Amino acid sequence: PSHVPFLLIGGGTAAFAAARSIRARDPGARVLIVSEDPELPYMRPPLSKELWFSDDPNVTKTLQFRQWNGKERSIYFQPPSFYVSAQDLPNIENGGVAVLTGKKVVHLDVRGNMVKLNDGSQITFEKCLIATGGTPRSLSAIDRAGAEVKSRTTLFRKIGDFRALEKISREVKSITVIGEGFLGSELACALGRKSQASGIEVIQLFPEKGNMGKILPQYLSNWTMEKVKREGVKVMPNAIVQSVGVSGGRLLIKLKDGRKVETDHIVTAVGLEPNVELAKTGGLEIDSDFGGFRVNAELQARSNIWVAGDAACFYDIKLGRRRVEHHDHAVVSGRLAGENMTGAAKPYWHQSMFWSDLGPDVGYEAIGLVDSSLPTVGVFAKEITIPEDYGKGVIFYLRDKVVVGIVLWNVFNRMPIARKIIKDGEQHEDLNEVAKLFNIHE
Amino acid sequence: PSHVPFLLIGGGTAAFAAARSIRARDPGARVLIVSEDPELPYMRPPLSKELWFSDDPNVTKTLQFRQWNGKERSIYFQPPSFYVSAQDLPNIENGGVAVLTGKKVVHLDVRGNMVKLNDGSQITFEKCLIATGGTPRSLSAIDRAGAEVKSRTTLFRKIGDFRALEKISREVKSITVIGEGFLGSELACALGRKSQASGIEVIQLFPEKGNMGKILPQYLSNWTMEKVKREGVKVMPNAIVQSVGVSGGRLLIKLKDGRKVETDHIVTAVGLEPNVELAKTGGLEIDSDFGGFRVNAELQARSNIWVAGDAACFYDIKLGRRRVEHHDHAVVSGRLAGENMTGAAKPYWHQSMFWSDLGPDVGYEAIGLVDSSLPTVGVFAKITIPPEDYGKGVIFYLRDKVVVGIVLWNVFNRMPIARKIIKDGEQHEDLNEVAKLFNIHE
Ligand SMILES: Cc1cc2nc3c(=O)[nH]c(=O)nc-3n(C[C@H](O)[C@H](O)[C@H](O)COP(=O)(O)OP(=O)(O)OC[C@H]3O[C@@H](n4cnc5c(N)ncnc54)[C@H](O)[C@@H]3O)c2cc1C
Ligand SMILES: Cc1cc2nc3c(=O)[nH]c(=O)nc-3n(C[C@H](O)[C@H](O)[C@H](O)COP(=O)(O)OP(=O)(O)OC[C@H]3O[C@@H](n4cnc5c(N)ncnc54)[C@H](O)[C@@H]3O)c2cc1C
Ligand SMILES: NC(=O)c1ccc[n+]([C@@H]2O[C@H](COP(=O)([O-])OP(=O)(O)OC[C@H]3O[C@@H](n4cnc5c(N)ncnc54)[C@H](O)[C@@H]3O)[C@@H](O)[C@H]2O)c1
Ligand SMILES: NC(=O)c1ccc[n+]([C@@H]2O[C@H](COP(=O)([O-])OP(=O)(O)OC[C@H]3O[C@@H](n4cnc5c(N)ncnc54)[C@H](O)[C@@H]3O)[C@@H](O)[C@H]2O)c1
Repeated sequence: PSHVPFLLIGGGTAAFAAARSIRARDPGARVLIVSEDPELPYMRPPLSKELWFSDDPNVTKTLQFRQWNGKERSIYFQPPSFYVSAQDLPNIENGGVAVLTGKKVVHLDVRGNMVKLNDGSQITFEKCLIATGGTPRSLSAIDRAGAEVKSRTTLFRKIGDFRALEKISREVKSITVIGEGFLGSELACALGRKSQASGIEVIQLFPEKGNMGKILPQYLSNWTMEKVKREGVKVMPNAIVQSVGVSGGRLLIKLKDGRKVETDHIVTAVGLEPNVELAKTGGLEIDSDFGGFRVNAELQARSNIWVAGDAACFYDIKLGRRRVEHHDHAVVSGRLAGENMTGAAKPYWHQSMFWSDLGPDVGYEAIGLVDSSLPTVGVFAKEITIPEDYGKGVIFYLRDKVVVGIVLWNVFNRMPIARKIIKDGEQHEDLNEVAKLFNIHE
Repeated sequence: PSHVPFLLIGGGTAAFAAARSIRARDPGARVLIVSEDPELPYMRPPLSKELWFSDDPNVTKTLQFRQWNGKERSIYFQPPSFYVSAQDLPNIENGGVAVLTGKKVVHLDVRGNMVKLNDGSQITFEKCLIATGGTPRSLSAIDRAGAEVKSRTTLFRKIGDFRALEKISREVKSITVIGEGFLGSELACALGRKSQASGIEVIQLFPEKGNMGKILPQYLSNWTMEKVKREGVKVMPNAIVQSVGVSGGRLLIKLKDGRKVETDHIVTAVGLEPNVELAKTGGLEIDSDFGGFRVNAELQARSNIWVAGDAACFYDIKLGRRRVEHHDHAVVSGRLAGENMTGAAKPYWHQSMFWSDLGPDVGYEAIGLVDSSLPTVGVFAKITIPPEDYGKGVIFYLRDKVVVGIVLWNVFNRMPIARKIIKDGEQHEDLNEVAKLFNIHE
């Protein structure tokens, strides 16, 4: 591989999305992906959920799962057979898509329209997408302790990290998870379900007051916390860790609080650092407020260079500048980039979204500026709230008395409406009136 | 309904620059400018100084000037005869450039690739440049007093504002200028030279401690202040104006400390608000840190939309994100945009610059990050190293012990060198050594 028309950087969700899009816009286009992950492109959400819930003892080899619709499919976006090899790519008639596993792009000659790989080799391109996502944070209290401790502490983002943990599930008494994040919460709840069978101890802790405390209003944060617990976790909020050593071949955690806890294995879901290493070498701007590559509303950075997924900080003409670490986003932005690389010139209009599930009694969808820092208004059946019990409802997020963000709590398929509301952006006088549009079944 | 290939918005310096550039890159291109000023495109720095120094009582009609090498020319970038009419433009063989005077562009349909004028009419375009510069600030203490006072208070940035003032020069005792910086000082010194003939009073005041105190180190700010004075101006630093009323048909100004001053006419040079009114309607981002339209290093905002001059906040790959209100910049950025509209894809590399002249004993050039807030090092003729008197030298501006900005104080033609230094951006160990590269002596 020496020169390719369409180069995508990163073997991830956004990259695939873009590639499918490009191919549809110019059939017989020639798209090369470049993944440092030696794994072919695959979706992540199952790792935190579906794979765990599976009734199959081959699950962790097949990596198939069963869908919300009921049907069964693989986490790979495609079987190896759809893709082609790099050697074949410039030659195979009517184009194709190559993925090139386990090579990192390490330098970006923007002006030369070219890149150097970690193996020294060089590819010149016509249009390029950066889709490098991010890489999870380590905790600095883990960074400080020695490899007698990091031997039994993992991070979670890839299949490797899953299989490893799924195994560790069937090998210890106690697994301790840190973070109020979706990942921390989503995982704890995966293990609470193993706890019901394997009788294993599961503990989530985090220095904040409740689960998802950063995206949900503090009341709902709590309610949720309870639901997690019941799912089967010992949830310890306000856990500002001190340090971690060993106590007879068993990890021990001290905290300013003064309490302390023994366990076997740790997982840290404490955010994600976007992968921006290519910026310096390319002469590309970073958004210092939000992190990640700075791009415009069309996801463009420079004449031939676009950015997408968790790596991309973009102007949302509607909601303003932001950056989004979520699946559906990475798909949208990917698809979008792909259009714009084929001359679409479309800005980010169709909004993206996300979901989470924490035991069967918490499943929600959401969209736009979802942030507990902002003033919210929750509306349920049977900083303001209307109609003890919050099992089903909808929550609004406001800037200047306009709905900038919506959460649909245990309400499903009503996304299209939420979209229309966010989009119209009226200054709704009566939110109770709006809430009826989401047939809450009050 | 009508349509032009290359549309430029604003009848200014940047717009012209771009148009000349475009025409050279695609001869027989068809470029339409759109000025809300009814005046054809013209350069401004003469109003500040060259036209006042002229030995002619027709000066203010011809608008010719005879500087700064000795040759004679007009402030219009060119004679009406080079440009063409709009009607002719789509038809005239081998293109041409039309200016369309006294129409404002008031709406921007980015997606539709079109604009509405204030007269309701509509132009669709293929590529567009925004070149709207800015509009000078009023003082809020003037805003509060009534049209008795505002009748005799101007702020000036256009020929209209010059002719008016040049007249007022030969009609009163006292003219009071307010503004610590460029235009403030540059005007005061125009009037000190009339003071030597017309025997008129001239007074500059401003709440800061010295002239140009924001771009020069505070010692040199002072030294400069003195030089102004001798030019013939009563300089009152720390003015801190309180309010303005009349005292027997003569304007009177009170100040926080307690002091007060009578005068006939006021001019306010207190900064410039960039013209961004098209952003909301177009869905274009504003840089809130620096002000103005946010663009990338290629001056591009969206697929077919570029920005330039004082309006444009851009990524300088070398020096970072910034925005610049200066002539040579507006020319560069204009030229550059024009290249990128014809597919150049060049980022902002060749640095831009500026100069100022405050009486014959202060004439300087400068480049890059010139800002007294930053640490500086001055080096003069025989931190600071003068081998009391600062008549000739060079001043360095530092971030992380790298030269990010340079001022050449009474040193001429040595710009190319300064460029090389800024550009190489070494961590120069001995600045005295660097200072020799500019032959301070002779
Ligand atoms: C366990 C889990 C559960 C999740 N659940 C949800 C959910 O329920 N809902 C939701 O909305 N979102 C969820 N997400 C988030 C979603 O998976 C991400 O937003 C998405 O994967 C990001 O895709 P991307 O293409 O931007 O980056 P990534 O998926 O990170 O792909 C980037 C790829 O590029 C590689 N790469 C990095 N640098 C280079 C380089 N220089 N050269 C070549 N390759 C490079 C990376 O190693 C990686 O292989 C979840 C994520 C995880 C991990
Ligand atoms: C008196 C004076 C002296 C100066 N001296 C110096 C100097 O000595 N050295 C130096 O480096 N710099 C100097 N400058 C700065 C320099 O002249 C300006 O920075 C430069 O002219 C800006 O060019 P521009 O093309 O960005 O905008 P402008 O020259 O402001 O041109 C834009 C114009 O286009 C029109 N316009 C605005 N909005 C719209 C719209 N919506 N639709 C249609 N038309 C519109 C308006 O007439 C507007 O003023 C001086 C400026 C002035 C005023
Ligand atoms: N959409 C989903 O349902 C879903 C599910 C799983 C993962 N993900 C994504 O995968 C990525 C990894 O997930 P994550 O859990 O890191 O998301 P997250 O970003 O919610 O992580 C938890 C949050 O805790 C904060 N934090 C920082 N330091 C901390 C500390 N020392 N202790 C406790 N909290 C700290 C971080 O701001 C972080 O945002 C994220 O981008 C997330 O968006 C999404
Ligand atoms: N290169 C040149 O020599 C030259 C000459 C003429 C004009 N210009 C450009 O045209 C514009 C006009 O010049 P200018 O002197 O007005 O700009 P300027 O910003 O240099 O001068 C005004 C300064 O006064 C201060 N100020 C702001 N608001 C104030 C207030 N309410 N009260 C008191 N002080 C206040 C600020 O420091 C501001 O920078 C500028 O953008 C300038 O860069 C440049």
